[PDB]
Amino acid sequence: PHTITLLSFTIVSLMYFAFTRDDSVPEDNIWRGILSVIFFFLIISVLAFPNGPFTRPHPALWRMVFGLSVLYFLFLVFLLFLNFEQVKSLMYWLDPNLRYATREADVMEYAVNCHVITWERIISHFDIFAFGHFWGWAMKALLIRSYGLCWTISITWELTELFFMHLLPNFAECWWDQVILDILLCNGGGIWLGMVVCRFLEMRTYHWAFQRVAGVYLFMIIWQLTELNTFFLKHIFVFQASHPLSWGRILFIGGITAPTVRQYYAYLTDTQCKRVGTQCWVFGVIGFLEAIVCIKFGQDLFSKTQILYVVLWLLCVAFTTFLCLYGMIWYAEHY
Amino acid sequence: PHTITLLSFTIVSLMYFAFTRDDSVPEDNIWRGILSVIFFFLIISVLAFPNGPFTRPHPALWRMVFGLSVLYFLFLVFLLFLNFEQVKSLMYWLDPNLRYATREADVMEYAVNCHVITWERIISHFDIFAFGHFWGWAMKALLIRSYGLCWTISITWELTELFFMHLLPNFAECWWDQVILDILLCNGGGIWLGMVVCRFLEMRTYHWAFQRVAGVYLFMIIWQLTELNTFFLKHIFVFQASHPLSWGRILFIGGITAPTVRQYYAYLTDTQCKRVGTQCWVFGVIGFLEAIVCIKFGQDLFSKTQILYVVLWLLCVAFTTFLCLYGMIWYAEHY
Ligand SMILES: [Ca+2]
Ligand SMILES: [Ca+2]
Repeated sequence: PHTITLLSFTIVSLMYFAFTRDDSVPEDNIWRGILSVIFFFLIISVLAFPNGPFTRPHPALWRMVFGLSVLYFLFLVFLLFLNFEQVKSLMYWLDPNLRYATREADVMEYAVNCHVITWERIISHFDIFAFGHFWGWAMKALLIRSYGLCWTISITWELTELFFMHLLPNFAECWWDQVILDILLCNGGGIWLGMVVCRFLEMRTYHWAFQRVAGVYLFMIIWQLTELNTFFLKHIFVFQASHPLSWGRILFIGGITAPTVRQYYAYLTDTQCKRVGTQCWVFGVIGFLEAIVCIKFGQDLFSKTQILYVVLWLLCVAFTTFLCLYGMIWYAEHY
Repeated sequence: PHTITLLSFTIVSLMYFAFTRDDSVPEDNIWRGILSVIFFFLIISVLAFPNGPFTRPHPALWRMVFGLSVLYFLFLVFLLFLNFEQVKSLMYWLDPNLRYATREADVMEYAVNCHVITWERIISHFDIFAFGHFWGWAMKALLIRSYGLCWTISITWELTELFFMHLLPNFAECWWDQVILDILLCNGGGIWLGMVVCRFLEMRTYHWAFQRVAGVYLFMIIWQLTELNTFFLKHIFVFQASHPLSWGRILFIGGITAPTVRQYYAYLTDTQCKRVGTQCWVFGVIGFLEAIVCIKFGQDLFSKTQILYVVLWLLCVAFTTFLCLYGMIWYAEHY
């Protein structure tokens, strides 16, 4: 009796908490209502939603994940209709402290004269972005499960930062920062650790090696767009990278992406079951809607964009993806 | 390409309507956002939700129905947390005209001296409730598909009105009204027409003829509770039986009940597939939550209720259900 026990105990707890508590404070009432709606939507998701491609930890968890994905998609569909003032008011209601917050890029100097080696600057890098790079790349290596594709994405993200450096003037990094730290160390160790963990724990290791020439390219484009919507949202709706919104969205996207990459790999070379399911389309639409919301609400960064780089980073990502695919095919063929 | 065409055209229409329109009026923005969230939730429902027991008209329609059911269930879960002032404010926002509306039972006289036969009163019955009885019972005969069970419910509803006459003093009807019109004509013709339609259109005809002694009783209890929540809601949150809320909820409940009765009949005597699915549990929880919301927000009708009738109409419904079951079993056995 799964549904019988799951939809009769929670209902009793719901009616108990509804009757026993007070109802004077209106905003607290609205917050409790939102929390209960989210909880019961997760329950309905566990009850009636497709299982998905993963069944190891629990088949029910990847139904709560689909429910969260649908909730975020509908939240973006809603947020697409408000104006800037209403979205800012909603942000202030979520956290009042966001009322007093300045952009990390409005008043700050990046890519300063970079020849110095004094320890005053080097040790002050592990604050936020180094932790983010390292452990986020461990998570991404768990999602991707490859040394080739992970390193390709790590190399492509630096090109993306370089090309989109005229909109958000914080992607500007010292040349001895991108190549040394962000690539060789801060991400290299992260990929190494993520793959060592993926091998220790009994997981698989995808290969990605026709239709793959364009499939992997579309995958790379969606990946870069989703990794860029983070900074777009952080810059349009002002807040910091430490506010719970930023890393909350990061962890949520990692969770939603864990089954999406598997479904896309299944639709890719398996010579078997294909026609990628719903979760992949929902994730693609989530990425597209985040991009659309950024383009709509910002309208000031993209006012000064250049179409000489938006259509050139595409070609650079395409060349990087083709070279990575050929290198992986050669490594698999000769070894 | 079902999802490919369904989730790429609607997204383009969404972004077009979002960018092209204005955003000055805040309440209109919130209303458009709610409408778009409902529409895209119906799309997600068509994409990923179980088919159900019906497949004749279209298997997708009974996914939009499940989506609407989940939406109403979550709406009740939310409404359970607000206070009376917030619910009344939400009602006023849905329709401002509800600000000036009086109860049809606060100032009105029912069950007056009933011996007169002058045509002044007889012809003035087909206003709202006669139409409701007749065509609602056509719909109920389409949902139930039986002369025995439909007549049993039609006879049990008069007992329910008689027993719950001390809370809402509008159930009081002339004895020559209930027996003659509401039973023999206003519902009799409705059941006859509904069954003639169910035979004309190529449908089935359930039988309902152990575990059925209690199953049909629970079905009858849920049916009466759902038919009574209508008047409870109409009396607690003041409005009329002609306001779009009343008949909108009636049609919605009919739609949600169309597959629920089939799933319950399947779990009942078929000697085959059993373990009634999710839709039946969702409908039962919807009925229970409507009852709980009425009990919470009213708290004035039920303050003067009598536990000598709430535990007696149960026994009367049980006796009526047992007698109907025995009569149907005898009619099937000897004929
Ligand atoms: Ca970098
Ligand atoms: Ca009646």
